[PDB]
Amino acid sequence: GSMSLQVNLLNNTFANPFMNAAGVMCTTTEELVAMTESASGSLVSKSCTPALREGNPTPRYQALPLGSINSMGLPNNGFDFYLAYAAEQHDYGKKPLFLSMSGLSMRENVEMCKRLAAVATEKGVILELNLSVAYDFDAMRQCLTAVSEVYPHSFGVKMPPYFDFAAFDAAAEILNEFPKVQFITCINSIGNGLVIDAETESVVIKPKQGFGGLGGRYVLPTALANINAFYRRCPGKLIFGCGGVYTGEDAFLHVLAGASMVQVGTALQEEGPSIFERLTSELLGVMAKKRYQTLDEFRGKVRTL
Amino acid sequence: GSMSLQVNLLNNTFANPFMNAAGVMCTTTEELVAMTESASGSLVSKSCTPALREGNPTPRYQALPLGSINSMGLPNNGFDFYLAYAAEQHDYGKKPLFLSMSGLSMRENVEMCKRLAAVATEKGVILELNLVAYDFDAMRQCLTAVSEVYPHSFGVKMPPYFDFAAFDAAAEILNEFPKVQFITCINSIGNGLVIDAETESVVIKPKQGFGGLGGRYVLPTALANINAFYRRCPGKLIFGCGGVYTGEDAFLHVLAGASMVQVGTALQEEGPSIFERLTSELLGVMAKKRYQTLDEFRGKVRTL
Ligand SMILES: Cc1cc2nc3c(=O)[nH]c(=O)nc-3n(C[C@H](O)[C@H](O)[C@H](O)COP(=O)(O)O)c2cc1C
Ligand SMILES: Cc1cc2nc3c(=O)[nH]c(=O)nc-3n(C[C@H](O)[C@H](O)[C@H](O)COP(=O)(O)O)c2cc1C
Repeated sequence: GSMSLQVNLLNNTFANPFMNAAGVMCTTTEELVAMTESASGSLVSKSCTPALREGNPTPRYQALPLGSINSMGLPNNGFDFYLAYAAEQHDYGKKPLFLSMSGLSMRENVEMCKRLAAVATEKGVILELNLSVAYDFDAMRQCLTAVSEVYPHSFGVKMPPYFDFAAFDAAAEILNEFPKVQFITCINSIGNGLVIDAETESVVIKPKQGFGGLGGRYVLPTALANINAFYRRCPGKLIFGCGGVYTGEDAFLHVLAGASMVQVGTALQEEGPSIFERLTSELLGVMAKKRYQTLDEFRGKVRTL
Repeated sequence: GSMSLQVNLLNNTFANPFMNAAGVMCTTTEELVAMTESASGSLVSKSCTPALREGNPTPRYQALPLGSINSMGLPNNGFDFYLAYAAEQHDYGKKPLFLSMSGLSMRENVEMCKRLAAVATEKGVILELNLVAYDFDAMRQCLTAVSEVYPHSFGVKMPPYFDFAAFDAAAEILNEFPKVQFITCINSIGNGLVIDAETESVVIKPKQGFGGLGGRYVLPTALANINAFYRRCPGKLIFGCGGVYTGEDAFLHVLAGASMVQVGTALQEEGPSIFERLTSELLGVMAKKRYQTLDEFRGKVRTL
């Protein structure tokens, strides 16, 4: 039987649902080019601030048997750099491009969005706004109101994980007020875990006394929960999954929970962009064994008891 | 060299830091007896409500490669039952006893505490109050209400927090209450969703498959919370809970700041015999590292 990983959304066609997670292998020109050349369906640029940032002292990332911990500190080449990539360099013939934005204040987001507008219009780059801010529902509302007010396009929002239905309801209520928010990416890292190495009797990253965001196998059930929670509560919007994807089977779970696109962080950091060839092959293999032809056939169809 | 896992706190001596996590293998008389007969340093009774509760429909617990997911729904024998165990049955000669309380309202906790007071005085049972803790005003009000009617030290079981603003706010509140002498970190990571790829379904019945996560999933979160409160509440002790399967895991809890170490998922899967293994393993770890007592490394995790 004929089978396809194609995704159609945001006025774009994607060969497959896979892309990098913001922050992973998408900071430099070489990384952005490598992502574009890869088998991924899309890519997103490193979350940017108005000016270049060095980020936190090293070590600031550690791979772990069950995932990763990091406190990168937003090291990035600055907004001008990513805007120029989107405007002059990216080959839109190959795949669509998302640009991740993480201003350190409302003002910074407003000023960057005003400049992004023209490039989105002319080239088709799509904004993923990083709110992970989102544990303060008032700050989240203010951020979104400001961006919505000045940015004349649809966009998406990258969310931190929530852990109770009251939070899911409060966040969904806010997101649903903004028609321009067309996708929601669930999730950013599980915040402020602490990895201790028994051998060294020490933490494993330098910033913040060793506290850092968790990714990888640790976060998969939390990611699936958030994907599904917002899938249910925001029926007018698309959900992008992010968290714990190492295999085609993991990706299948994201889609079953409601994901349209599937982002890959920790596993990509460890394996490099060749991972996308493996993931597409594996996801097709999973669909073959389960007798599915397209993603629409099972997206959001997780069975409850 | 002579080693010791002894812990001394709240006017009690504990043979070792290990105990069950509230909710795991401590609902029935049979379970409470088995925990008392085990090699554990202590035990805590199932979180209780004023009256018995049947809990949520089954399946409501599932063991997983990396831990567990559950939505039990507070199935418990009711406060009178656990009070009677504490008052009339428990052999305090064997080990100290904690009683976990989880009223569904502030008034319920107040009324239970008024009655617990006399038994705490007479027999020495220690309250672990299951916290409402994502709402700091509510938490302060609850602790005020309980403190007013309960003339003893007690501890609080906390959900995990995920940022320093929350660690700071929670710590500030707990520090307002001198009667709160220990903080247990952590309860489950809330409302995860496990999906079985084979069945294309969730694995528990209540709440559309959403449930609390325990086990390997939660260890770095538990360590973070243990250490965050260890640092911010220097006048209190911290009890660790989350992701303990081995003596090495316990070693990490203690390095982060834990005095007692609670075992949930791993105990559910292995039974009370786990405590013999854990005491043996922790002593092995300590011998390899040349530590004789837990005081020598409690809270001493090195930062970079
Ligand atoms: C080294 C590193 C850098 C990251 N940078 C960003 C970032 O700039 N913006 C962002 O929204 N998320 C960032 N994240 C979070 C990832 O996008 C992703 O949400 C998280 O790692 C969970 O996915 P995973 O389990 O596939 O790693 C970063 C994660 C890592 C490990
Ligand atoms: C089946 C089950 C029942 C539980 N019941 C309670 C409870 O009644 N009160 C409570 O404070 N925590 C309860 N918990 C949470 C545990 O006490 C513990 O905080 C959590 O499982 C993390 O520890 P672990 O990683 O060792 O499982 C329960 C956990 C499980 C799996």
